[PDB]
Amino acid sequence: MKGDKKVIQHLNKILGNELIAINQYFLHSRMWNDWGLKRLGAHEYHESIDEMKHADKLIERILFLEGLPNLQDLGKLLIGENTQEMLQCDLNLELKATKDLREAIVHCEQVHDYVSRDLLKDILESEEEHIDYLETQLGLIQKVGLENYLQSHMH
Amino acid sequence: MKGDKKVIQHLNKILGNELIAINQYFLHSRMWNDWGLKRLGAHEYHESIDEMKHADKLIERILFLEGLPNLQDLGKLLIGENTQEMLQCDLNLELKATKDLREAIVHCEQVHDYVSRDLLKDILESEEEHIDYLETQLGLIQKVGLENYLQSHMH
Amino acid sequence: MKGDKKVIQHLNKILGNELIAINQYFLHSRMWNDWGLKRLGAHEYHESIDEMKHADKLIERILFLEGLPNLQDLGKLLIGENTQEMLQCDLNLELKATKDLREAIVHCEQVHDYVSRDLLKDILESEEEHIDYLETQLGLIQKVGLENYLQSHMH
Amino acid sequence: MKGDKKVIQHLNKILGNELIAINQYFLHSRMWNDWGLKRLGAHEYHESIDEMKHADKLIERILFLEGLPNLQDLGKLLIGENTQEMLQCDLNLELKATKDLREAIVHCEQVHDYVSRDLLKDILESEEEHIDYLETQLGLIQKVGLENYLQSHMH
Amino acid sequence: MKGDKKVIQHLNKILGNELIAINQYFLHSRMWNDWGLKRLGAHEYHESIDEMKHADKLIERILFLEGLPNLQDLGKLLIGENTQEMLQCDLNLELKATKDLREAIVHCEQVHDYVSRDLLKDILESEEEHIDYLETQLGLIQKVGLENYLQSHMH
Amino acid sequence: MKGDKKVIQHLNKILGNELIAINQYFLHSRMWNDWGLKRLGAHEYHESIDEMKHADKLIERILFLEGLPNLQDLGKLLIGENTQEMLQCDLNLELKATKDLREAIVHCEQVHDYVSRDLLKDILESEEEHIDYLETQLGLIQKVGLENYLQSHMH
Amino acid sequence: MKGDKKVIQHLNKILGNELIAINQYFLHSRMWNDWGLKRLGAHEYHESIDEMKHADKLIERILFLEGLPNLQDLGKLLIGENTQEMLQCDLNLELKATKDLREAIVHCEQVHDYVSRDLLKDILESEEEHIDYLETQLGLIQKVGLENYLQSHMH
Ligand code: HEM
Ligand code: HEM
Ligand code: HEM
Ligand code: HEM
Ligand SMILES: O=C1NC(=O)c2c(NCCCc3ccccc3O)cccc21
Ligand SMILES: O=C1NC(=O)c2c(NCCCc3ccccc3O)cccc21
Ligand SMILES: O=C1NC(=O)c2c(NCCCc3ccccc3O)cccc21
Ligand SMILES: O=C1NC(=O)c2c(NCCCc3ccccc3O)cccc21
Ligand SMILES: O=C1NC(=O)c2c(NCCCc3ccccc3O)cccc21
Ligand SMILES: O=C1NC(=O)c2c(NCCCc3ccccc3O)cccc21
Ligand SMILES: [K+]
Repeated sequence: MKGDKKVIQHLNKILGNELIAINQYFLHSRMWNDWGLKRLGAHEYHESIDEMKHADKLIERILFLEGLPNLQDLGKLLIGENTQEMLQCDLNLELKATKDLREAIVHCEQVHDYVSRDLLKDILESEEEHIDYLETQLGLIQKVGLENYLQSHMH
Repeated sequence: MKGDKKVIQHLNKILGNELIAINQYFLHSRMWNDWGLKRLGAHEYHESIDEMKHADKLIERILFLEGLPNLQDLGKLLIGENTQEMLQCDLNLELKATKDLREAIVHCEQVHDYVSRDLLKDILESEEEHIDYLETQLGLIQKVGLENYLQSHMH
Repeated sequence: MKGDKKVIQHLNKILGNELIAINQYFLHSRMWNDWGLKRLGAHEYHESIDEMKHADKLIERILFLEGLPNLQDLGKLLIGENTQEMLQCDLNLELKATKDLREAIVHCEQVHDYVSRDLLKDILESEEEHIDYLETQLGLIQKVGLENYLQSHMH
Repeated sequence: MKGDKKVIQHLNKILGNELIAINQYFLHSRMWNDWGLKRLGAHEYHESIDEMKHADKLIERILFLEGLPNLQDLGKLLIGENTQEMLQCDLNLELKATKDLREAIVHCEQVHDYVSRDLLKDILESEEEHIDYLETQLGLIQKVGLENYLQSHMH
Repeated sequence: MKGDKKVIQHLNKILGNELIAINQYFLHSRMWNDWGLKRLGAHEYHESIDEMKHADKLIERILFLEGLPNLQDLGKLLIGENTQEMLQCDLNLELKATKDLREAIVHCEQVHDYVSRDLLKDILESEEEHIDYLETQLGLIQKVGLENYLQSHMH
Repeated sequence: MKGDKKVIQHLNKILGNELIAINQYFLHSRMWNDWGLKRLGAHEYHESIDEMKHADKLIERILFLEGLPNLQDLGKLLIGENTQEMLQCDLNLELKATKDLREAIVHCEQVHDYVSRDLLKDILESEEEHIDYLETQLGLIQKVGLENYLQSHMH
Repeated sequence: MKGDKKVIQHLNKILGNELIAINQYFLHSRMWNDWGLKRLGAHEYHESIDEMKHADKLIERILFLEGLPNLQDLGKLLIGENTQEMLQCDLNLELKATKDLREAIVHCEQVHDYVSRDLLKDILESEEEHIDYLETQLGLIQKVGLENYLQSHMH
């Protein structure tokens, strides 16, 4: 079904953000696992899987709308060097992601692509849940101290 | 069954205390959850539900006694701004509630409303267990330190 | 995540409506139970629980958006003196509630808070289901007679 | 298998009657549900489902006989404005339907299309069962009074 | 609940489209079954059932909004004379249906009938899935050849 | 219970047709199996069994009517040399059979042997279902091509 | 555990190949699903998952050897425009990948990193199995014809 060209461009921009997030979260996960922080490793793994599922739905929607999904261009990974920085890098990426998602919904609404809007709204709900998780972790570090925070994410 | 007017007023006062406690504990629970202190959030949720059940029984007794249950007037909620203050706020509320319960039981005994007395005694037992919980948490904060106390209430 | 100040104000207004509804439906429920109209009592009890669940979600969303949920201010309960009046009072509250939901949805849409909009839309769907129920009961009283209507809600 | 042209014309007339009945009964069902008369709504829904199944068998038979099933022409729906009129409108439609079935069976017999006759006989048995139901409901309204009758069909 | 008069007109227009699709898809299904293409027949039967379920939700919404559901007027069925034409007739119908759905959603949004919008968005999601199915089938006929395509839909 | 002489002659003519069809379908079944077209062979096998059960019911009715069932005379088997001819030979036989069934039913009706008519009507229904199967297979061969048709009947 | 610098460079080169393959196979899979070739889509999906699992193990080994896994640099995807091209693009990519694997194994052997060698050998076995699958599919296209090959991958 021939989709709106700018919708397809917005979907490819969202897709591009998810592809960054897939790799950043996967690498952060395996770093935390290598350091023995396996509760962080596992949670971050599940965050990377969630982004994979979002990218899948985006690819499927783009193809249905008769566009070409861009899996070639990978933007800049934000990789931290310690736990606090890694959480903050994930948070910075998610804040960029939700900004782009909102702008994409505005345009879907304007050209009456209500099904694409519903898909992006669902993704936005998942990203806002990730932001909640990230902000909460960063706050816990301040409340319990870094050493306790890390201790609590070993097992 | 026509109840004693002053018994009904005592029951409405106790109901009023429960209505404050329902909201105060519910808000505290959701604050703790938002901060990632989910074991405190879950416990405080169950405290709120318990107050809801007490309020239900008070409403039912008042109606049986042909009074009007007062769900309109809501007293002052005592909301803390950190874990220590929230616990102390709950405790201050509970100490007021048990003082009022004792006065109501005296009156029920004087007018021979022994069934209303039995209900209030059951509520008093629940409120004293809540006091025990609260005093114990505040004491644990002193024994293990605040960071450890919060750490133990994350998951 | 820093939410829009006016969205938070709208969410607190919706929450305020739910807090009224909780108490009004709960009292109407216990009145109907006291009168032996237990099917009305049971249905109104479940209406009150539904509003409790909506209030919970509103409170959680407000805190996530870094606002303060208002559980202190309780508006005017509309309590009837007989079954017909009680249902109409519920219906009057629900019509106020849905007007406020529609205005809050408008504002969420305009600041691109599409997750808050989706939550409010779900709550609006529940409120229109309650309106349907309430309108239908009032119509049934006219079709079958008050004595039959009440008879069918004894057990 | 090449069927008798006039048989196919009869079958399309019966089909036309079923198509009216599908819509008439389905609308009556949903009107009754909207009014809170859900037992009436459920029974009328099952009547609509029955006509749908008859229409299916007629379409299949017409196609086997190398005719064209007519699903384009929809005759006049008879919609009541109250329970009594709706039942009478169903009954009036059924009495026309059984007259057309009898005339179709006469013709199937004359041209030795014994299988089409057997199908129509089965449909006629169903329509007579519906006539029994409808006459019985209209009689019950007289024996128990409209208010009781409707009361008995709320749940 | 007093609905917007123009929302109700839109809902009756969408319902009119569903009524056409019910009949068109049911006839196509029984044509394919008669021809021995039972996988197509079964798939098209389920499409017809999906439209029946949409029509039901539309009728119920219109009645709740205090409008009259129009089941009397039936627009033009697009019936093909071979498999390729039947799929293209279905696709042409669906493209008109989704155009009308978008226009209806615009109006629901403008008068704040967000529940009607939600129902129409769900239907649109179902219709776009049907468009995907149909476009894919017509593409497969080109890729594998008509003879193979029909072979794969016999059993 | 002594039957009408000419009814018994009709039943014996029908029985004679069924005896031809038993052997013709059984041989066709085993030819297809020998050729590796086992799905055709299995379906034709079940057609032969169907005719065996019809013959059984005819034999039992003739004996009950105190006639002698003719299992001695076997008319001409129509054996094809390839799939299309075999199906056409089956169809030609079925069309003679249904013509004979119709004449027999006319006579049963004239002499008021309604039970024999009902048995012949049931057999006629099965024979018209076989005609449908055969016409449909001949149509599929045209639509998917003989090679694909046979391919789909190998396993 | 401090790894050989050149081993880690080899491991990142193999990882880069896996990252290309993940994306190329995932897109090919979703292209085939969009075209209705679901069996090709599902098989290609499992190939993409396989490469994801290989990339994970390489990431984990690089980190253990105290190197930095390179998830930032993504080489050129080879995307076909039809089924034959897509299979040949996959095969071209696999043949480059196995050449790189062989060179990395040579170097692991020379510096006695026998566990890295074993990991790469396991990956090489999986890639040779993919080469087997792809060569076989391309030959089947020649043996059964493209239309039959695609027909067999519809369901
Ligand atoms: C750095 C790149 C990637 C890595 C290391 C990776 C890793 C993984 C792993 C380890 C799994 C679990 C497989 C299993 O054991 O079942 C997985 C699943 C999955 N991946 Fe990826 N992946 C990557 C990129 C992608 C991309 C780009 C996509 C889509 C565009 C994607 C889509 C999926 C899907 C749909 C699943 C299945 C999730 C489920 O339903 O369980 N992945 N991935
Ligand atoms: C008059 C004030 C209230 C009364 C009498 C009341 C009463 C009740 C009762 C009797 C229950 C059932 C508990 C059980 O399982 O035994 C309940 C459940 C619940 N209440 Fe309340 N409640 C009140 C106010 C509130 C408020 C203000 C909130 C939220 C802000 C709330 C949130 C909940 C929730 C989330 C549940 C459980 C729902 C579920 O289990 O699905 N309640 N309430
Ligand atoms: C106003 C038009 C119609 C409406 C609103 C409608 C509605 C429905 C609904 C709600 C169902 C139940 C679906 C389920 O839960 O599985 C159904 C089933 C069905 N419909 Fe319709 N329908 C309509 C017209 C038709 C027509 C014209 C036909 C055939 C000519 C038809 C044939 C069927 C059949 C065969 C079933 C399956 C019943 C069963 O075996 O359970 N319908 N319909
Ligand atoms: C060429 C002549 C015939 C052949 C090759 C034949 C073959 C068969 C076969 C292979 C079976 C299945 C047996 C089993 O269950 O293992 C069967 C069943 C049967 N046959 Fe025949 N048959 C022939 C003629 C007849 C005749 C002339 C009659 C009656 C007049 C007859 C009546 C039956 C019946 C009643 C069954 C049982 C079917 C059931 O109810 O499952 N058959 N036959
Ligand atoms: O990342 C990428 N996404 C793409 O679509 C792509 C390429 N496309 C070639 C045409 C793919 C195509 C052809 C026909 C029909 C539908 C189709 O989808 C090439 C390189 C990299 C990328
Ligand atoms: O918080 C409140 N509690 C109440 O009872 C109430 C009101 N009463 C109206 C008559 C309640 C009533 C009428 C008839 C028989 C028994 C009854 O119990 C009004 C406003 C607020 C409140
Ligand atoms: O309601 C309707 N019923 C119909 O058959 C019909 C139409 N016919 C197209 C030819 C259907 C057909 C074509 C070829 C072979 C066998 C066939 O069966 C057109 C419009 C409306 C209707
Ligand atoms: O297709 C049709 N849809 C309709 O509603 C209709 C008719 N209406 C009669 C009054 C329906 C009605 C009456 C009282 C209360 C509520 C009501 O809803 C007449 C003919 C055809 C149609
Ligand atoms: O197919 C057959 N059915 C039978 O009943 C039958 C036979 N019966 C012996 C009675 C012989 C008989 C009875 C009445 C009148 C004339 C007669 O010559 C013998 C061979 C074949 C068949
Ligand atoms: O694709 C990439 N792979 C990487 O490692 C990487 C970056 N490294 C930051 C340091 C990660 C690190 C820090 C301390 C200790 C061990 C560590 O492992 C930066 C950008 C992109 C990439
Ligand atoms: K083939």
